[PDB]
Amino acid sequence: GFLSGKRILVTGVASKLSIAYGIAQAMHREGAELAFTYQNDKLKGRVEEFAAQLGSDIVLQCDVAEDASIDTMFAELGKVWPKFDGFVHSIGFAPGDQLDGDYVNAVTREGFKIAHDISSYSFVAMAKACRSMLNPGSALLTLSYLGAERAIPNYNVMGLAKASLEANVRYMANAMGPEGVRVNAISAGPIRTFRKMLAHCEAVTPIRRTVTIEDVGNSAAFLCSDLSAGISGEVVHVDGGFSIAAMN
Amino acid sequence: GFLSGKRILVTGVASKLSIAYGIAQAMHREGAELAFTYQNDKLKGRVEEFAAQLGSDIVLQCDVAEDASIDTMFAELGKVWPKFDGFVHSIGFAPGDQLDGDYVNAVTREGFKIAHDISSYSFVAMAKACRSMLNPGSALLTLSYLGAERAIPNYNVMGLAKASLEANVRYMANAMGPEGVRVNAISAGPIRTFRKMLAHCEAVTPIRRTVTIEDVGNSAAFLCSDLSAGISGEVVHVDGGFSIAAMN
Amino acid sequence: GFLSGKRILVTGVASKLSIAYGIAQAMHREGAELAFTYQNDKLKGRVEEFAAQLGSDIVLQCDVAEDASIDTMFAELGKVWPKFDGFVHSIGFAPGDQLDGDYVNAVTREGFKIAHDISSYSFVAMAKACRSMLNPGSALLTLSYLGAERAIPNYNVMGLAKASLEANVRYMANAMGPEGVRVNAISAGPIRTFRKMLAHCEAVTPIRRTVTIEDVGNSAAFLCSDLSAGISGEVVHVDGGFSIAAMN
Amino acid sequence: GFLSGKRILVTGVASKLSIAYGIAQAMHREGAELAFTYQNDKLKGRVEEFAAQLGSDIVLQCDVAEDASIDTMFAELGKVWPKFDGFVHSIGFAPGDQLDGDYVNAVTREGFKIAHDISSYSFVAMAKACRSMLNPGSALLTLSYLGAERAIPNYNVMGLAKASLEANVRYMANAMGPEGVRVNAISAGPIRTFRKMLAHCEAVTPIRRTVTIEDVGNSAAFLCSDLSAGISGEVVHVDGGFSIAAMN
Ligand SMILES: NC(=O)c1ccc[n+]([C@@H]2O[C@H](COP(=O)([O-])OP(=O)(O)OC[C@H]3O[C@@H](n4cnc5c(N)ncnc54)[C@H](O)[C@@H]3O)[C@@H](O)[C@H]2O)c1
Ligand SMILES: NC(=O)c1ccc[n+]([C@@H]2O[C@H](COP(=O)([O-])OP(=O)(O)OC[C@H]3O[C@@H](n4cnc5c(N)ncnc54)[C@H](O)[C@@H]3O)[C@@H](O)[C@H]2O)c1
Ligand SMILES: NC(=O)c1ccc[n+]([C@@H]2O[C@H](COP(=O)([O-])OP(=O)(O)OC[C@H]3O[C@@H](n4cnc5c(N)ncnc54)[C@H](O)[C@@H]3O)[C@@H](O)[C@H]2O)c1
Ligand SMILES: NC(=O)c1ccc[n+]([C@@H]2O[C@H](COP(=O)([O-])OP(=O)(O)OC[C@H]3O[C@@H](n4cnc5c(N)ncnc54)[C@H](O)[C@@H]3O)[C@@H](O)[C@H]2O)c1
Repeated sequence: GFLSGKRILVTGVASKLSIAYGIAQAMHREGAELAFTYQNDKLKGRVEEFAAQLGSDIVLQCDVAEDASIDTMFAELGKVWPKFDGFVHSIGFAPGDQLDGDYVNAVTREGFKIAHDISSYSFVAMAKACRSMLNPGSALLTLSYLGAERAIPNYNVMGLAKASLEANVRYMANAMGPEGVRVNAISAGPIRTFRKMLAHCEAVTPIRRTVTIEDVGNSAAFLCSDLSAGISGEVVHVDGGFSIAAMN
Repeated sequence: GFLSGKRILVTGVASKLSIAYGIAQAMHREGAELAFTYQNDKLKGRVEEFAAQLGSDIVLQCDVAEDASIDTMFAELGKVWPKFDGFVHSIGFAPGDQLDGDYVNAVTREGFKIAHDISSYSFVAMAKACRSMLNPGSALLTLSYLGAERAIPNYNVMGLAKASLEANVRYMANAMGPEGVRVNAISAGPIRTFRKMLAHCEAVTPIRRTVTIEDVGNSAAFLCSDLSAGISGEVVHVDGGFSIAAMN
Repeated sequence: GFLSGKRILVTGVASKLSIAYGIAQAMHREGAELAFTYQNDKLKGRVEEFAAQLGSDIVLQCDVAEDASIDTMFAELGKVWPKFDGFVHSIGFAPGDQLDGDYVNAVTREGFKIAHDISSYSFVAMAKACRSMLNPGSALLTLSYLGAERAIPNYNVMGLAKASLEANVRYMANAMGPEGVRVNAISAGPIRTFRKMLAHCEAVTPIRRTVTIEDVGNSAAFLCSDLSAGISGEVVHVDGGFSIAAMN
Repeated sequence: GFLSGKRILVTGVASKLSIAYGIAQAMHREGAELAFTYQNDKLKGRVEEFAAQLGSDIVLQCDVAEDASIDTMFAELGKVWPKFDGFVHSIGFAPGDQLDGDYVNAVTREGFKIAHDISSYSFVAMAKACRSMLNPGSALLTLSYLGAERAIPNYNVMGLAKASLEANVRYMANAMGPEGVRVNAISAGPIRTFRKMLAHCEAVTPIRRTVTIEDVGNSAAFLCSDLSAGISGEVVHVDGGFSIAAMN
């Protein structure tokens, strides 16, 4: 495929519905050699299976809240992949309490801190830890959501974390571009990984249907291939034109 | 390729350096059946050659300033392609006088009128004329430039025409999305189709080089394939991250 | 008031409901000396009567569709205001059939030409005709609408013209800054100058209410006073936060 | 003045050069009654002396890094202003080493945590602590910078925090609108509160000059007065049009 000859690390695969899962399927399909990570033991075995399917037996543990964990994982990965071509950052989180009800009432210093640390900082923490291992022409990818650009009910602090992550994409792209590395994001429309949210999106979205992990996977597979060589620091909307419409 | 089974019309191919040329090369490479148009006789024979190379002997005349010319061309095209899957709108123009020196002094009512008619209206004029001939899953594509979002010296009225064209993309996408048609644009970085402009871009661009018709072609080939099924109404920047940087 | 010493030309007063009307009162209240224009024989009386109430007796005819009408009006104005400090451009028009139903079917080459000419080109045309009459410290202001950034049902081709207009604001600001002129736009929320539109807006609007011609007028007075000396080429949203919200 | 009747809290006054300082004078000039805060023992004297010159004797300590410090300060304020009409948030900080050199190498998990906490979270933290003390018609204002939208050399992690901050502005506006509170930000151009930066800016800036704390103060006074009743969740650019220009 258009990813033949590329070595790509994929984080965040927690189930067959996970966006990261849809992305690995498509990159594999296009011939990329894959490697996966898992947040903790409770998910290992399970992530080892997905990897076997995509011709990969590279399954490493990594918690992004810890630098030591990130470095340790890239050390292992380094054993089988002294060099590689980028990674898919598909990690997101905020304390349950943070995402419901009035934003100003829900947000807490700690809530803000964790959501920004896990959802935004982990992206450059990861680039930071593997920077000398990336080949020229490598590409990094992360996932955002429209809640970064607009105020969406309940999305609350996760919206500030995503605005931060989107800016992280421009700064990472600007600093890593000179050594042949591109960095972008995909702002996905809602995907079940609410039933109302999804109903709504569907009727108001230009393409008249919510997008899928397959739709996102192909966009990610392309954004991490040399096909998108002229694109860096971009937040591509793969939400069927939802954000560009109004009052449908 | 990822365009096998798609029938795509390509306008604006005026030479081997034309963006439209770079786009046809890539769509052909990916297996799309192509068809070309030419503004006038002075370019026919020449455009008939490019077409033969890309396995196409469908070369039709079409001046977008005339509805009759657009309808007549789609009538011919209809003879060999009763249905097809979209087109690449790679047309741009403004009276020479309009693009140099102070904007407020250069712009003229006529200058404004022509630049907006040829660069922006011709895009939906074309969708309008072939709308019943598009298959489900079709995709339309046009080309814009950063001058639509920011005030660039000398670009003058062409910048208002491109802002118009970018908005045209959202409205066309919003109206045609329900019948399975997506519409997007690619805002390309500067491409020689100045020597200073290009010098500058190159040093300040994240990827440290100006983009190419090949880089744009692959992005266009992807945006017109089902790979980008979840993307509509978007202006993708294929300028190496130039617009997202500042003061490099 | 903060506009004392300021001589500003105001266009587009058609009724006490008119946005240009709320703007003229606001500016008058803050001490500006005003001059008015009226499009034709039908509006002359209404405009003369308002100019009188606002303490003005400069009531000049002007059809921005015509360069000659623009020059003649400014020659008239210059006999009483050899120099003045800017003008409000509150003009808008698209042929009746352009604004209802599917965008691509409603739009036509002529409907497009006129919407852009009247709604966008007329702004810089006026700036051209009076460029040498503006004191440094002058400010030009126009009015746009969210339809310029999102695809809004039925706004159709007016969305494209507004987009062309907002770019005009950027190019005119960049061109005229060196001589002490600022150029901005207010992107106002909908105002009854639909019943459902206004009904939808009010509940999903951050400030929980549609904006009034008093809100737009006060922001207009600000954007044309020395208070906004540091703001130029900006599109200020005065829609109660409507556009920065989503899925409310 | 247009702020008579208004009681506003101003944070971040550190010197006569301070932006919060130009803002306090401007607001004072327009008739606002002010209250001030100072971060620590080192700034208390300077702040007391300015409060005196601006006719105020409410000078309270507050370290936004601490929730308790925020509550205590508002309990102090409430004894003299049971209700007031908003506050200016002009606070910013990132550890010394964060702002120079390559972005990815300079950033660290701690430098990131602190920049976001102090520069972004503190805004809503203050809004939390005093939410019930705001009269309807209140306005909250903060200060951002273009580094939030473009990747700007050396601004590094502060760009991510500002981005998080501007989204905060949107989420706080959407949350507090229903109770009559507006929330906005001024994205100011650079001010000496570098010599080359300022040198570059001035020549490529539309208004041909860097902005002053008087320009930012007048726009601040406006954004916190009833004059801006129709503006909420907006990021107003007060940079002389710098950001809407390119390749100047
Ligand atoms: N589902 C949607 O509607 C949607 C839409 C747009 C964007 N996104 C974004 O896509 C990304 C993936 O989300 P998803 O919908 O696939 O959900 P998901 O639960 O399937 O995947 C997210 C991953 O977060 C990982 N994670 C959490 N904390 C971690 C830590 N401390 N260390 C390492 N890994 C950790 C988990 O292992 C998990 O697999 C997120 O950034 C999310 O914000 C989701
Ligand atoms: N070259 C750059 O630096 C650059 C960068 C970004 C975007 N673009 C855009 O890409 C598009 C293609 O430009 P290009 O650089 O390939 O130049 P080009 O000259 O190679 O192609 C543009 C085409 O305009 C066509 N044209 C003009 N009037 C026409 C009419 N009345 N009817 C039918 N066709 C007509 C010509 O046939 C010509 O081939 C334009 O819209 C341009 O604005 C160019
Ligand atoms: N009403 C709203 O809800 C709303 C919302 C957002 C933006 N706007 C914008 O504000 C501006 C004013 O609109 P309005 O609602 O006050 O409408 P309006 O009908 O009250 O006034 C607009 C004016 O356009 C003038 N005009 C039209 N063609 C002209 C020509 N050829 N020459 C000279 N004058 C001409 C008319 O005399 C008229 O008074 C427009 O640009 C509009 O797009 C209106
Ligand atoms: N100076 C510029 O060119 C410029 C340009 C654009 C935006 N800004 C923004 O304007 C705001 C003001 O910056 P400035 O240039 O006036 O700098 P400044 O040093 O004059 O003032 C900022 C204030 O931050 C306060 N502060 C820091 N940590 C604090 C804490 N933990 N608790 C309480 N107070 C604390 C300090 O007392 C200080 O007075 C910032 O948010 C900055 O990012 C400045």
